[PDB]
Amino acid sequence: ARWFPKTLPCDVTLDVSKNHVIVDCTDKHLTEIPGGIPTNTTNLTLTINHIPDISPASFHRLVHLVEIDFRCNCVPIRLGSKSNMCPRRLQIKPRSFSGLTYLKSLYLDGNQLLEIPQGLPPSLQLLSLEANNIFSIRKEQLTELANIEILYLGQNCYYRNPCYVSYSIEKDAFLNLTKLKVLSLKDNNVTTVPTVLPSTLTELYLYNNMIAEIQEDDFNNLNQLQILDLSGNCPRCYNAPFPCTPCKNNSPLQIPVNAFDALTELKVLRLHSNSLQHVPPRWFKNINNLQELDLSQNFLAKEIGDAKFLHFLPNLIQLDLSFNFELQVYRASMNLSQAFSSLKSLKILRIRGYVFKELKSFQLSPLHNLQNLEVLDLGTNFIKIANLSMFKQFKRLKVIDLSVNKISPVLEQLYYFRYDKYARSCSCYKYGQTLDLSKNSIFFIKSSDFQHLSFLKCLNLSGNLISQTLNGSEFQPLAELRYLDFSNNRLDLLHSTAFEELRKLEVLDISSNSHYFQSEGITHMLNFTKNLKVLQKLMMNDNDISSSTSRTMESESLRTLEFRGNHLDVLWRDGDNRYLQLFKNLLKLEELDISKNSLSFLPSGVFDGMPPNLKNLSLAKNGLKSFIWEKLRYLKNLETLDLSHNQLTTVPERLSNCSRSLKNLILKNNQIRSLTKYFLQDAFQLRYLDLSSNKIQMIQKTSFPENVLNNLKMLLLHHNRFLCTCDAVWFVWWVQHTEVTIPYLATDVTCVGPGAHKGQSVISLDLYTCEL
Amino acid sequence: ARWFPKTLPCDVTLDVSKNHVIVDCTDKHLTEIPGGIPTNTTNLTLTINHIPDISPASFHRLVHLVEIDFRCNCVPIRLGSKSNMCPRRLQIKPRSFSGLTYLKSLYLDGNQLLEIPQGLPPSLQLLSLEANNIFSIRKEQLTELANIEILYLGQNCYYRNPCYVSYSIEKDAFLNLTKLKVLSLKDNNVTTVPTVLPSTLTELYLYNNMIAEIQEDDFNNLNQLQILDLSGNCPRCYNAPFPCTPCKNNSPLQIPVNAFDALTELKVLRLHSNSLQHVPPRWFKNINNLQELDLSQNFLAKEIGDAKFLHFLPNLIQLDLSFNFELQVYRASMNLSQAFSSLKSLKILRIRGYVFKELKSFQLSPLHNLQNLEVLDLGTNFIKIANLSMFKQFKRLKVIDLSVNKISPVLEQLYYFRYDKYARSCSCYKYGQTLDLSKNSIFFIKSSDFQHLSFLKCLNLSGNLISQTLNGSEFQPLAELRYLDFSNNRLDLLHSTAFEELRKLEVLDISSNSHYFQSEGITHMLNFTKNLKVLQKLMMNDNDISSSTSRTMESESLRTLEFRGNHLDVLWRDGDNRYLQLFKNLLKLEELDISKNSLSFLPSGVFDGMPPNLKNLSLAKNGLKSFIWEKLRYLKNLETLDLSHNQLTTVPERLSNCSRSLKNLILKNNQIRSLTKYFLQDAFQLRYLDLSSNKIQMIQKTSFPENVLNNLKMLLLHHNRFLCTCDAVWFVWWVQHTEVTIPYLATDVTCVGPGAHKGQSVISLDLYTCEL
Ligand SMILES: *[C@@H]1O[C@H](CO)[C@@H](O[C@@H]2O[C@H](CO)[C@@H](O)[C@H](O)[C@H]2NC(C)=O)[C@H](O)[C@H]1NC(C)=O
Ligand SMILES: *[C@@H]1O[C@H](CO)[C@@H](O[C@@H]2O[C@H](CO)[C@@H](O)[C@H](O)[C@H]2NC(C)=O)[C@H](O)[C@H]1NC(C)=O
Ligand SMILES: *[C@@H]1O[C@H](CO)[C@@H](O[C@@H]2O[C@H](CO)[C@@H](O)[C@H](O)[C@H]2NC(C)=O)[C@H](O)[C@H]1NC(C)=O
Ligand SMILES: CCOCc1nc2c(N)nc3ccccc3c2n1CC(C)(C)O
Ligand SMILES: CCOCc1nc2c(N)nc3ccccc3c2n1CC(C)(C)O
Ligand SMILES: *[C@@H]1O[C@H](CO)[C@@H](O)[C@H](O)[C@H]1NC(C)=O
Ligand SMILES: *[C@@H]1O[C@H](CO)[C@@H](O)[C@H](O)[C@H]1NC(C)=O
Ligand SMILES: *[C@@H]1O[C@H](CO)[C@@H](O)[C@H](O)[C@H]1NC(C)=O
Ligand SMILES: *[C@@H]1O[C@H](CO)[C@@H](O)[C@H](O)[C@H]1NC(C)=O
Ligand SMILES: *[C@@H]1O[C@H](CO)[C@@H](O)[C@H](O)[C@H]1NC(C)=O
Ligand SMILES: *[C@@H]1O[C@H](CO)[C@@H](O)[C@H](O)[C@H]1NC(C)=O
Ligand SMILES: *[C@@H]1O[C@H](CO)[C@@H](O)[C@H](O)[C@H]1NC(C)=O
Ligand SMILES: *[C@@H]1O[C@H](CO)[C@@H](O)[C@H](O)[C@H]1NC(C)=O
Ligand SMILES: *[C@@H]1O[C@H](CO)[C@@H](O)[C@H](O)[C@H]1NC(C)=O
Ligand SMILES: *[C@@H]1O[C@H](CO)[C@@H](O)[C@H](O)[C@H]1NC(C)=O
Ligand SMILES: *[C@@H]1O[C@H](CO)[C@@H](O)[C@H](O)[C@H]1NC(C)=O
Ligand SMILES: *[C@@H]1O[C@H](CO)[C@@H](O)[C@H](O)[C@H]1NC(C)=O
Repeated sequence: ARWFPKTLPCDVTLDVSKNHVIVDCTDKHLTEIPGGIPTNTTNLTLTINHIPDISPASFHRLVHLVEIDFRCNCVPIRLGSKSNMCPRRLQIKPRSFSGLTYLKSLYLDGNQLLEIPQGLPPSLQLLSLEANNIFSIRKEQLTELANIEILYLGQNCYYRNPCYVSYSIEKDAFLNLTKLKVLSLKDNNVTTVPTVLPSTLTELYLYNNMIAEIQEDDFNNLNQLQILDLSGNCPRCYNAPFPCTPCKNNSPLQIPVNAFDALTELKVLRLHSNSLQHVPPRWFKNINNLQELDLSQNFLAKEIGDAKFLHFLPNLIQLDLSFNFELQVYRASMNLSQAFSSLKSLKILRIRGYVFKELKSFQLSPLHNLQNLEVLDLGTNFIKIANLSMFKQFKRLKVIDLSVNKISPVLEQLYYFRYDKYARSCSCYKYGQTLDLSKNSIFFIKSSDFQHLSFLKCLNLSGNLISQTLNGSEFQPLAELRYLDFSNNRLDLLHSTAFEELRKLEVLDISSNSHYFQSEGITHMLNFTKNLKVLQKLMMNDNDISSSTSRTMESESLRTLEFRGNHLDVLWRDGDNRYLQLFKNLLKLEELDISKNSLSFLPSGVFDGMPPNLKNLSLAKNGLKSFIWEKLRYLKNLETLDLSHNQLTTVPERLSNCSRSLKNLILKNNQIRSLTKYFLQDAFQLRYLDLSSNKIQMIQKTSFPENVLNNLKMLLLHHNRFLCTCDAVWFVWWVQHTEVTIPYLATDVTCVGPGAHKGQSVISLDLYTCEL
Repeated sequence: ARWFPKTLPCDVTLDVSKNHVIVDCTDKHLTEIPGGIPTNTTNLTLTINHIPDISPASFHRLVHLVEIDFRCNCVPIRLGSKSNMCPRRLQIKPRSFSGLTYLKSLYLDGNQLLEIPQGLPPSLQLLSLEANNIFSIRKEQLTELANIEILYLGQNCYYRNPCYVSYSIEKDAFLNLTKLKVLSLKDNNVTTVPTVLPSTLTELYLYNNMIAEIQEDDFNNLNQLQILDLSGNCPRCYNAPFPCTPCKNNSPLQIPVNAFDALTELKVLRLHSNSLQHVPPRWFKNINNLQELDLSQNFLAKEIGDAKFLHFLPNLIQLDLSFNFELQVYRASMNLSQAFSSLKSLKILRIRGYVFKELKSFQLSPLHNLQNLEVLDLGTNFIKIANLSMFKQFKRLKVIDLSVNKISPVLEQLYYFRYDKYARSCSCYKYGQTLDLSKNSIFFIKSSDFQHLSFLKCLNLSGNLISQTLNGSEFQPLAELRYLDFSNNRLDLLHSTAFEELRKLEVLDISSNSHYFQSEGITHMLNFTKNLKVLQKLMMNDNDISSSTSRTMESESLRTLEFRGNHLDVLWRDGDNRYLQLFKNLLKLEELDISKNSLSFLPSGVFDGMPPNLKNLSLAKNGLKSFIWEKLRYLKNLETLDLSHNQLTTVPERLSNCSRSLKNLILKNNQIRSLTKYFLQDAFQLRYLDLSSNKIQMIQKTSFPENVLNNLKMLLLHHNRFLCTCDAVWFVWWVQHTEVTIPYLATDVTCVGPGAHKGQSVISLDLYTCEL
């Protein structure tokens, strides 16, 4: 019990080690900077509110600020919400920041500013002005930034935030910023590389602009540069998901053979979507240290068969040559130059979108002696034919990616095609060697398909066309396999011996194999688990399972079963007792997800039929309208119960008399109108309680004893129907004074009434008239 | 417009032609019979309420009743709701019905009654007592029913409603019911056919019981019998979705060879799930008239190859032999006896679940000269091989059904396996010859697959594995095809010539082909419609479409496009204008469904890009948060606008000023809190307005002018947040007195407040204190 309730609508955190006082008002529907921000505040975040102006009054007392993050209070129209459009650009009055003598970082992105704010203090190292309307950079406006190290100025002139002219940078605008390390002028309608830049630069971002030519002297003095990105100048526009204008005459970005001669420290060079047709070896004459080269989205199909430049790249770790195919050509095979065999240090090679019919072992020979190679990505190639046995020569790899091909007998889903993959907003690999054949056209498998692949630890066959009864013979070579992803196929579980040859299998995913489960009368052996002696996790979600020939699933090893998106309602049809012990003999089961099974009620017998060590149970999203809480007594190890998104109207009379073990109880999104008188009495093991999005009007102390409440890690109460009368005096006082974490106090823990108090936050509620 | 507002919570309808006054109180959450039921009431329905008793008071004034339907006021526990269980059986006091001199039909199903109710009037023709607890029938209890024609007594003793003993029927119980035509004793735990039954019977239902044997004289005197159902006596229990006990020693229902000799009028004989191994021809010696025979779910696999009995069935119209397979046998081929060729009158033949590998032309030769044959169903057979050309000999058929097989180069989904398909609760065929290959394993198609099939009007390929670029060559022989269902495949629309060879195609479904639309960078030609010159309807739902190589779809014929479940939000990304005319050149488009496209706002240009004759537009389920109503002015022929299930908060100031053509406006399930002052002023075209499930508090007269309300066919206002204060005087009076059709007045047009009035129906609201 606090003496001084916190009324500030911001989260406040103390890191006493670094003398930091962190005040986070992100997304609090503020129209002004709140009063009462601590005087010792060092980090203030006001991102995503609607504060229309800054003034000397804004940060007057806050002389210790090292960081102000004031992003996105007035976002450009095409980037922002159309339902609450910002009426007018952010107004910054003079002298708003000059008193902030300690200020090291100022983020003003996304405020529709017209100029670089002046009057900035000389302590400043980082200034961020992305997604404003600043499209002319003048030396005079940069004087104030003598000590600046990091300067983000991109996204001020592009299709989502147009300025309708070419960007302008004055000659030498940046040269006297003698500490400047990082400069980003991406997405800006820039026409030439600005010169001369300070020789202190380590990173220069010039991507997504209109630079048609690099001058031979553009990067001459940049002997500390580590990252250079020039991508998206003369873009390759085929199937671009954004408005795309190529350089005329089908020209590439014109880079002189000596343009990079000064860049002795360069580790990263990105030349994505520059419409390049050749890669001159001479580019790399004085760069020995290069680690990452991106040449995706050019027209380098022919060059890949020649590629003399690779002889200059013995320290390269990553090479990307994806999407270099020649339009309207479907090549017979892949032609990799012998020069690839020079890439001594290569760990990652990506060649998506080369677009060819047949992959053959001899085509990968240039890679045979790359000892460090960990990832080979040949996805999205429309490969029809590939003998998988070729990968016996690639046992050292971590991931072989043939995803999205047409074979028959982790990068973001948008990655190569998106406009700016580093734009800022307001998995089985860890098991060992992985062969990813997801999203192919495999319709039938047999043992011989996997000959010589016994070293594989993860096989991903998700999203193939496999419509086959498995009998234990199809995967015989895969003696080491620990993870099989068989999701999104048409498994037919006619035989209980399915998968038994995978003797080291720990995780099996057969989710989204609903096809044979959808048609009446068909045999399904759900007892196939018995044979899998180290199986830890089974996923069988979204299989629409409503019938089973076997009555029990069996396993001595299984710990986790996901059974979401089935029809246990039909299996457990009231009057039919036959499947009430379906999961009972999964003796080591700790986690069971039976959400989304249309269970509007639970027949008696379900809880008695649960296996004895069940710890985490989800019954979410079932339309459940009633629930006999007493039956939780059968679940002696139960720690997490998820009943979210149902239609429950009551809680147990005594949660302690239903379950002694329960730590996490999730009742969000139900129809609960009141709590029982002694609901939480003596529930000392309770740690997490979600009652949000219900219809609760009143809570009294008997239901919510203080010796239970003060031990919760989290208590969620938001989006209820609290009635703020004199009867609510205890709850209101308790909420205002507690240290228990209750999220959304500042925003969605609100009185609905009476009258005067409607829409008011309970945190701000003054009930003195109740005590007169 | 009314002087006497209707307060009765039942719908009341007049059919003056048959002198009927129909009062329907179905599902009105009634706990008593309401007062004020009209004295002239002829049909009274009180089904699905919680009225706990009937007495002389119940129907006292209602002397003209011809029908009382009082079903399901206390349903058996396993059949009923578990959230509102019925506490005690319905109580009927003496003399409750004897005054109802005209009563012809009494339904008392599903009330947990213990006996046949006595004191019934002699006018009664139909009595229904299904799903009660009456399991002993005595002659004495039936004397009141001298005039009874129809008697339903089933579902009184079975697994969903157990009685724990065998059913008992006294000897000759029914014999003196000399007008009895229809008797149903299904689902009753009956052990013998009751005898002697009255010779006036036309239909006898004895299915789902424990009859082990028919005696030779059980049906001797039933010379008027038309329908006999003995199914589910000695059931075939393999994969039964209900608890199933077979007769011992695998015995069939034992039927003597002469058991049916008296049944000269018999038209329908159902012997489903009787575990039959033979069908003696002698059964049918004296039945010439038989039209329908069901022999599904027996063990007749061998008999189908012999089938001498078919020689006695020259008038049979329908024959069902589905699910006769031998357990654990997968036959090479199907062996139909030559005797099938004697089925001169046959229209429908179903043989699902025979379970065989290969279908060959010669196997169907016994059917070649059945001239009347219209439907051939060989679904659910696990057929792997079938030359589709064989169906050139079957051009006279209406439907050829090979659904749910494994072929590679309309009955309810539960039908053959369900317990009782006639249990009572409380498509392209019309285009002509149909070949249904849905739910097969076809992975690649070519022209020659359809050789000799040019007569087909509808082809169903839904749910195959077709992952192929189509180029206009794959369907060349299908010259007459009007409907292609290509849904649930993996169409790759690389070429705009896809489907062009289907020159007569009127409807194309390519819904749920999302696979190639889900991976970035892939080419997709949505302009493939240009070539299809009679195409009327295109469905491309749930394709996840977020990119297109072509900018415009084109067609001179298309009238209906379904484009639901895509990502128009990504295609029309704010700042990208390229796809704003995607639909503009569908010049004859009248119907466009762009629901479920994540459209949280509509970019400007969308409405100007719509084609000119658009009449019906759905933007439902988009998360729409704002809407510029004025843009509706571009849609000059707009008649239906569906904006349901969005997050709109306001209506236009003047709908008339946004659209002159709009007739139907659907705003249900939005967040509207108030209407604009003059919302409907001069909206003379408006005919239908749905404002249900919003948050409206008050409506005043200005918003709703009488000269618009007078032309409304329907105005939906239920599930709002009406505040019943003195400011609501107009709305409350208007609702009570209007003739405009407003559904759910009895149930869901309710005050939320203030206090006293909470949960009260507005129809019942008395505001006299406002006028004092
Ligand atoms: C508070 O503000 C300071 C100043 O911007 C932040 O300091 C940065 O912290 C990380 C450590 O995780 C470093 O790698 C950066 O280089 C630091 N920058 C400077 C300029 O000191 C600090 O992280 C902020 N803390 C918050 C918001 O919690
Ligand atoms: C990028 O700069 C160009 C000019 O280099 C802008 O193009 C001009 O736009 C105006 C108004 O749209 C036209 O009337 C001029 O004719 C254009 N000039 C040229 C030379 O193209 C372009 O809009 C700028 N891009 C962005 C996104 O703001
Ligand atoms: C159908 O009738 C049989 C009796 O013919 C019922 O089975 C008996 O049930 C009692 C109580 O469960 C048992 O003690 C007897 O052993 C059973 N007898 C036999 C012969 O099986 C059965 O309960 C009835 N079915 C239903 C659905 O009520
Ligand atoms: C009407 C079918 O009844 C059971 C059944 N289930 C399957 C099944 N899940 N898959 C099958 C695959 C090939 C052949 C037969 C079957 C099969 N069958 C047929 C059977 C002979 C029993 O295997
Ligand atoms: C990275 C791929 O970009 C374009 C494309 N789209 C498809 C497509 N939808 N399907 C294909 C099928 C076979 C071979 C090539 C393609 C193909 N291709 C390759 C192309 C050469 C244009 O045909
Ligand atoms: C591979 O590519 C190079 C292009 O420089 C070409 O000279 C060579 O003939 C090609 N080999 C094959 C097998 O196509
Ligand atoms: C696949 O490659 C292996 C050699 O690693 C060989 O045994 C096998 O015969 C090849 N398969 C086919 C189908 O050519
Ligand atoms: C397998 O590939 C699919 C589809 O590409 C992906 O979503 C899935 O997570 C992968 N599976 C595993 C286990 O990594
Ligand atoms: C499993 O199927 C394969 C053919 O795909 C066959 O070789 C084998 O005999 C089958 N195994 C058993 C145990 O029946
Ligand atoms: C699985 O299902 C049933 C018993 O419930 C039986 O037909 C089959 O032999 C069983 N197989 C295993 C591995 O338990
Ligand atoms: C009214 O009851 C009579 C007699 O049962 C019946 O024939 C008629 O269909 C009923 N009408 C309606 C509308 O339910
Ligand atoms: C098919 O079936 C019957 C078995 O009932 C057998 O007598 C007959 O010879 C078989 N005929 C053919 C053509 O296989
Ligand atoms: C299918 O049968 C037809 C005769 O109707 C014949 O032309 C064709 O050869 C058969 N096709 C195949 C692939 O066997
Ligand atoms: C085609 O078959 C599927 C069932 O497999 C069914 O859902 C669909 O409605 C049928 N299509 C048509 C046009 O009848
Ligand atoms: C279309 O595809 C078929 C078979 O794949 C082939 O016969 C034909 O060459 C193709 N037509 C065109 C115009 O490419
Ligand atoms: C479809 O789209 C592209 C232009 O994006 C064009 O090449 C192609 O010929 C068009 N086809 C038709 C049938 O209009
Ligand atoms: C909307 O109302 C104004 C004022 O009456 C009128 O001038 C304007 O033309 C109207 N527009 C339409 C489309 O009716």
